[PDB]
Amino acid sequence: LLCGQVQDEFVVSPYDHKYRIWEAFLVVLVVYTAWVSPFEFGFLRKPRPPLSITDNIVNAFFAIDIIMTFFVGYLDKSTYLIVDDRKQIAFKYLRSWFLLDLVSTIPSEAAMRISSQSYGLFNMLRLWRLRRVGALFARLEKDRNFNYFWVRCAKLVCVTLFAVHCAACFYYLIAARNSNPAKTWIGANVANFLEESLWMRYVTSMYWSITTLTTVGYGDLHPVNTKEMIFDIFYMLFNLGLTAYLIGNMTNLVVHGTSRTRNFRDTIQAASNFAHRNHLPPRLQDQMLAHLCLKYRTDSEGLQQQETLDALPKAIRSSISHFLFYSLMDKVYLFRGVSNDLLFQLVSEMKAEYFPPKEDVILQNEAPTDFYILVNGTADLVDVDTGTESIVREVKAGDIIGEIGVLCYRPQLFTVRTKRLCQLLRMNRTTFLNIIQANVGDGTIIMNNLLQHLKEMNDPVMTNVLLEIENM
Amino acid sequence: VVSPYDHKYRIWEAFLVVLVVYTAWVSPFEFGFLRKPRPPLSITDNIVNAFFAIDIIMTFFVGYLDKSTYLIVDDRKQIAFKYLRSWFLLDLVSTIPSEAAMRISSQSYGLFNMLRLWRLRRVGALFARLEKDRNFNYFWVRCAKLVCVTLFAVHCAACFYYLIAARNSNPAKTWIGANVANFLEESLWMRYVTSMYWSITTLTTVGYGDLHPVNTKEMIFDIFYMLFNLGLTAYLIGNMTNLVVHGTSRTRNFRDTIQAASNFAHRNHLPPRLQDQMLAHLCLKYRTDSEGLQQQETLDALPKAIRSSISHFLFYSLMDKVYLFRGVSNDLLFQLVSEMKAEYFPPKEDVILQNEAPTDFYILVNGTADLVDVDTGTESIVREVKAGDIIGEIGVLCYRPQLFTVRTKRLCQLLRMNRTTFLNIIQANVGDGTIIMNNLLQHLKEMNDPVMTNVLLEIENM
Amino acid sequence: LLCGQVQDEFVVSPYDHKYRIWEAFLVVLVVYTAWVSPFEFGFLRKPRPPLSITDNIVNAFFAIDIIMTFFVGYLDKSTYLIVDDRKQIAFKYLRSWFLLDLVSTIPSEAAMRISSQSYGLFNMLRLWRLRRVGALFARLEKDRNFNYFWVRCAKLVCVTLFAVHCAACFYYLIAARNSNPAKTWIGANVANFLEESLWMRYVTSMYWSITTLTTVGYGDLHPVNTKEMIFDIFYMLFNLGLTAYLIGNMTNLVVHGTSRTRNFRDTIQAASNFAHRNHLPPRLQDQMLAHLCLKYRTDSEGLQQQETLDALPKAIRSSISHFLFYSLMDKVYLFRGVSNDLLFQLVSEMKAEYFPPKEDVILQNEAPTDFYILVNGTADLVDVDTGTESIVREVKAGDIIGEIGVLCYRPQLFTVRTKRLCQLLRMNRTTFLNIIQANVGDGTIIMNNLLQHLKEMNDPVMTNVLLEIENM
Amino acid sequence: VVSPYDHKYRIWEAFLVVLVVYTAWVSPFEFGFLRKPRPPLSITDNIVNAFFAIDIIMTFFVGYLDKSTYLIVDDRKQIAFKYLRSWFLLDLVSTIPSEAAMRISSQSYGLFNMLRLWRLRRVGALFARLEKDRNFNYFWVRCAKLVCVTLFAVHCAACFYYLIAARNSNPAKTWIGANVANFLEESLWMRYVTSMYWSITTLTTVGYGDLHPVNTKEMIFDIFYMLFNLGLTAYLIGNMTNLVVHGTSRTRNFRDTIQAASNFAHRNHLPPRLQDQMLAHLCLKYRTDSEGLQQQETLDALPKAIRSSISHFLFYSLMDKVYLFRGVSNDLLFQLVSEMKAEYFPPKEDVILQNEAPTDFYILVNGTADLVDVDTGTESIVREVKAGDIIGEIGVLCYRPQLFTVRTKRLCQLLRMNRTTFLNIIQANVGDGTIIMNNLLQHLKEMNDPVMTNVLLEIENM
Ligand SMILES: [K+]
Ligand SMILES: [K+]
Ligand SMILES: [K+]
Repeated sequence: LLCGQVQDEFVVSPYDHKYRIWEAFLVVLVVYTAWVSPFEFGFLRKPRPPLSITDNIVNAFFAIDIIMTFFVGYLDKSTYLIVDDRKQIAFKYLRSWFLLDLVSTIPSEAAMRISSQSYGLFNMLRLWRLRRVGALFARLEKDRNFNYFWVRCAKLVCVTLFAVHCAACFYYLIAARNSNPAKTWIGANVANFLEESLWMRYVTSMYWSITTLTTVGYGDLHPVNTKEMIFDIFYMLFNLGLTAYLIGNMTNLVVHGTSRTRNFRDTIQAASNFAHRNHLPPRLQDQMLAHLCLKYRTDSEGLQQQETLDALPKAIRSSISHFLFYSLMDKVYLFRGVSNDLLFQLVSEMKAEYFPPKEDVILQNEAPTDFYILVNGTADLVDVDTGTESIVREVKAGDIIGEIGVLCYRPQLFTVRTKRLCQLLRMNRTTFLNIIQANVGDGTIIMNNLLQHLKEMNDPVMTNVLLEIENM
Repeated sequence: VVSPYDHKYRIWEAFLVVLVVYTAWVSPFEFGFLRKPRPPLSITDNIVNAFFAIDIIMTFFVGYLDKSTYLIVDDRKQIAFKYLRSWFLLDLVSTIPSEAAMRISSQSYGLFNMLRLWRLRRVGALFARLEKDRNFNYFWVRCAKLVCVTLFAVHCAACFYYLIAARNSNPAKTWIGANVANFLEESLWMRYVTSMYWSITTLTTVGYGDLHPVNTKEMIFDIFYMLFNLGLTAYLIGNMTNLVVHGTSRTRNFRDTIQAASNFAHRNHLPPRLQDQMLAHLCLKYRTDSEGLQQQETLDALPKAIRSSISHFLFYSLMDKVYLFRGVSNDLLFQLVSEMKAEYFPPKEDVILQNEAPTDFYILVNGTADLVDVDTGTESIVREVKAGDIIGEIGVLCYRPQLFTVRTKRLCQLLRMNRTTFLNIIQANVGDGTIIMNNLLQHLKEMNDPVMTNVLLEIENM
Repeated sequence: LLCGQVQDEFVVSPYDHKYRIWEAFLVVLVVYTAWVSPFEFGFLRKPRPPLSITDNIVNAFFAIDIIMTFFVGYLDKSTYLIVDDRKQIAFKYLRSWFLLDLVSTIPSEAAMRISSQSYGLFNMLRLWRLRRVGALFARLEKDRNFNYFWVRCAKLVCVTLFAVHCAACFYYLIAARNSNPAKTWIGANVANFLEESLWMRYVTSMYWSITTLTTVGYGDLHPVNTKEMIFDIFYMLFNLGLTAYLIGNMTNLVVHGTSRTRNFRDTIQAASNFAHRNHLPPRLQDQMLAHLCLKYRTDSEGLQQQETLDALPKAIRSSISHFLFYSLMDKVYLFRGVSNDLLFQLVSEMKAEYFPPKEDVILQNEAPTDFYILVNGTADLVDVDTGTESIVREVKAGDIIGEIGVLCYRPQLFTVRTKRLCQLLRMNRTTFLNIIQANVGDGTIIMNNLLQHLKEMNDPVMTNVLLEIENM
Repeated sequence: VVSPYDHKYRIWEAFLVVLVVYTAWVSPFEFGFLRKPRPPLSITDNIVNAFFAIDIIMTFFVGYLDKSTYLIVDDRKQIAFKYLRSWFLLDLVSTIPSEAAMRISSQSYGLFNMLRLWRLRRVGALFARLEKDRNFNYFWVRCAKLVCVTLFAVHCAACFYYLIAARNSNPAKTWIGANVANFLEESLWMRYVTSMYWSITTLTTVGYGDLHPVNTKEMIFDIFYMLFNLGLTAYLIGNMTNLVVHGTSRTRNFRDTIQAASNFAHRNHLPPRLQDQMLAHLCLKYRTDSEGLQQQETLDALPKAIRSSISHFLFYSLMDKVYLFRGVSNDLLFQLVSEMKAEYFPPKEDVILQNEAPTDFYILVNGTADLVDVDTGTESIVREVKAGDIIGEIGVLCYRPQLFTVRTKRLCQLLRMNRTTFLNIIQANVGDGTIIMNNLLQHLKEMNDPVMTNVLLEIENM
């Protein structure tokens, strides 16, 4: 019960802290300009002081960014190194985006000087600064410290808010830039717009955009002339896909999060209900559920370890195995006095594994393929040669399992049952023979083996007698 | 001192849940539609506050479970000094009677009454507990939680929107003032119904057209309300999709399993005499729920040792009743029962053919079978075999083609043990082989059926 | 290319035909009454001739069904047999549903005779006949001949249509049963209802119900008084969940249908793009994609066969194996002259398998565990003992593979490579020894083996020479 | 006779696609808004009809692919007798000019012009072909097909609804007559725009309120229209959900793989010196797309024989350039290259440590590495090793602790050969061991680095 509950539960680097803390500051300005540019494009025809001053400030900041970005190295994809070549940095920045960044920094006063018909379509050029938020969202998605669900939710919220704002600004622009204002969507409802506060018109247009996007459609503020009808047709066509995309993303976030818990939940629910019904055992039913809980943990760790390995080079896997098991392997009785390099080679190919309690790692009278070594827990040696399952000896962490059968090429002697959650490490017979063959120190192993057979009475002696007869 | 899980405390929590629901409904209503204590309701508010005061004084005497506690921590400190440091002040400010707050200030009625919403932690904890239960489905309580939060959102939005309408001078030029002439001179029931109708119309994205925002404050509120509505609707649709996907997998799995089996049968061009039988067996396996496939899907995941004990416990009383195993041993029977395979057979099917090669002998557990013998086109019934009886054992022990065809009558569950495995086990324990042989010999005493068998064997028995 | 395209591409039984063709006929009457009862409950207060006559006819038909169902046996869940016991049939029908079926058959004239205030709520009792459509849908879902997608779509369509009809009838009933008709949802729009055609009122109410369900909400025909507001509140509250359920079902039908296409699609897309890029081979890249196509077919069939088997009793699996392989194994050279029963026992435990072309079923110098037999295709015998991969002999369908190593308990002789899609069947060494031990016919096998060693020159002879000294 | 896949025929089909789109747009428009041939458009209709007549007379000369055909069937019969028996009559009735149908009857203009919609089989076949392509995504063409059918449904509904409005006497008391005073006395453009606006408003479930059905015919049509709309919206949402689910699995897989690796590293309490390296390796392997993980995910699924030939072809020119293998053999090199493991290393890392146990020697394929030697805290660069060169071979062949630390400069791909495997391979072919040894000995002639090694080995070489 307790276990089951637990289971359920002067250039600069592009990575400097002083540069990352400043690049992220430009996201605030990107948000500000993304809000301002459609509002200025729709509701304003001439630069007003309280907005023009801030626009000039932001343009100066982005010009500072442009003049600074020439001193920032990048990471080559074919080298994974900082380029640190001012010749290459400039010829990459110019080819990637330099004129687009430049045109998005000219103050609106200069645009008006060129032509008064401008300053509407010129402010929309400042939307080019929206690549920074996309790059930031990509980095956040490819980052571990930030939750995927909240990142996706924030991205969706930003997208829908920007769409609402842009649509509202465009639709109010269509309303205002029209003779006979009484024949417009807002002129047929208020009948006195272009005279009251800008805040009222902004909130009215935003309310219309929100009602149209969420498909509420109250009925006030509806298109009258043909241009508004066409724009609203296209807007609703976009909104259908936008809502479908939002629903799909929400479904995707809702699923695959609790999905991998449900396999465990139902595979244990079947066991629990089968135990509860059909002559419920007193305590055996409690034993089996703990075994299932341990197995679900064992295979997951046995798979995560297998997944993270076999994808790394041998040079680092060998180092990891040496860090984990070389110290423990020094206590192995067979490898006593052998050359030190052979120990390293053996450790580098040990293939650690895990086993649930009451599991038969080796069964009696089987083909000799592998020999095991204990790391954690303990196991009991049993044999059915006498007709009964009686234990012979208990092996603790630090002894070999079934080494007699593999060395002498004969079927195993005793069935090994792990009375506890045991971590083992097994290496094949063919690999052992290959390693021994490409070496000169191998007599010590057989001397240690034969010495060990003497310490056990009459169980190995028959095998020892056979080996002595077979050696001659 | 009392411990959790007690039937005098869980019932008390379940009773406090309905009071929490009452508070969650009432507090926004008094915040929006009410100004004075309104004795029609302040007495009930005081009653609920007294009940929650009883709870807050009672909670000092209840234990809890820590990360590694022994299922209970029954002391004064470490529970009094834990509760006071988590939410004591919030649970105390949210139970002060509204009558007292009037003396402090007369304009804080609704604002102070909205503090009672802190009691929703009870509902949150209940939903969290039901999420990790066994008798209740997971997605079916997730959807209930979504429905509850949707209803709460609708009620809160309606109350806030009517508050915005009422707290504005010149009641005309408002969402309710433009439709209803003088709403302020009408019953509270109809105004509440109208506000709730508007809230539901906005939430379900119907938007009939009546009761729409007029001034800027209502538009500003409604924009955020609609954004929250879109988010909530998307989340609810996702949860419903997950519930549907994970709530009908059994039928799809059965369908695709049967389709794959039929494709396999067709690929090798098996005769229909086999296809019908395998289809019937598979339909029986995937139709009997919690007994047919459950036993296999459970015992398969055991490491041949725990399931051995399971079969020993589940098949010992029936095993000891057979005549073949009378006085063999108390561990040989353990090995025997651990070396059996459980099988099921649909009715009107034969498990043993007459004059077949003797390879298996069965032990009946449930149901009945008829020992059908044929002389010349006559399926004369010899006798009926009941539960807890052995069949087909005389052909495998005494090597000979099978005597009688065993056709099943009802839905039966059989235990099958291989001849080779039984011979290997018997050869390993020769001492019980004599017991088995004499038990078989003494049983062969019925009318003229095995009489020649004893004599024929005695020819080679010297 | 071609292979890849192919891979992508007087009682009666309750099962009598004359009874199934009549029970399905009652579904038409169930649909008719499911349409009529809400319409009669809302739009009609007294039994009109053209509807009362048909209602009496349908009631007579259902009374005939009631009086006939006493002569139909059922299938017991604990027996899976037709009960055929008229004593038990009646005591099951009465306990399950007899009074509910009876009350849903009384003609409406009798209900009016009891009280004129009735005949509204009495017609809604006829909705009890909706269990038949539910049972039919369950049977269709549990049936193979009918597509799951279309059954689910039809069920959803029926549910939503019934909801629309019931809501429309209830809402028109609320409108009509009210004094001062000018203060109703339909009285404020038409202002002359209760006087024009019933068809107009029915279609108007249905149009309102459809507009409310699909969340269009044009604006005409909206609630006015409090009762209509409450009913509409509850109706839209139900509609939200109904639409969520429909969307969830549609998503579930859309996914899991093309899902198991995409694993193959992307696992072959990766291979195709890797072959196209990075020094595309002339024809080797064509060879590997065919191997992947064959493997995707091989493991699928190898899994479907494994899934359908191991779930059936041994008595039928043995019969299937005997039908498939007993005739073929008669040609096996080792089992010539052995007792016939031993052949049956061997056939019962052969565990047939499949292998893609250019696959090594047995590799040289491995532990002797299994020996194989060919069924289809052919394989080539290769050995690296000479330092090169040179074929020695080609084995056709009907010969054993690696039988020398398993019998003599020595490492295998030659690596076996399947030059074509080969179906094999392998059985273990321990099983073979157990089968041989529980028998008396075994000398024939070893004599046949030794005779076979003489037909091959100097390759088995060294092993045969060792065996001659090993036997002594 | 011409065969499919020809660039003079596929282009022709792609050009007919836009004509099919034009017909699909125009035919409902003329059915609804038009009565007479309207020469402003009948000339274009006749042009398109002539083009489709050219196509229908041309299709007698194009082959096809059957179930087991040899990619083409170029005859007169079995293609003429197949096309004439499948859709010849439909493709001929759907190309008769509308001028001819006027003589038959003047009231069948729109009904006969609606028969041109049969040409949508071209778009259907195009979408089916694009579904089973390689350069185009599957869900991204499914969504395009859904968008196209949604647009077609909107257009058809708008045309039908305006036809219903116009074909009714007393134009007032209609959905457009109640809003627009005299719609029949206004331009076709504005009427079409209004009808399309109503159709889009109904489809997106906005329902502003203007242009609503008045009489019973419009209500009856609109009920079925809304039901179809609900079905189409549900299907489109399902398809979009499937696209989203199957379009972002790569990022989730990378995230969960990195999370699992970090959990494994933390569980065993590895030092950071290993955690950073393994995280860098995993990020590099999951970041390099189409070259890093693609090679492993491809070669892993090969049965050790085809991938052997792949490595033989991909690693023979570079292998033959090494000084160690000059005149060794033409099959031993095949075995060696088939017995190599491909590995990748991020820059600024060391693959061989100085004075380590000699166990592997590498062959560089791409990138550069620096042979770093340290005397006393001085990482003096000895020399740079380029692509197609062997490293660390002097320590494994001549058993000795490694001489120089090989630190990588760029992103490199290496081939690793195990000392034990190489020794076993060499021992199997002794005649080439002499060649390998003398090739090694002759190379040992640089300045003072291996001079003592040659002498020291010659001490034991007698
Ligand atoms: K809507
Ligand atoms: K709406
Ligand atoms: K509306």
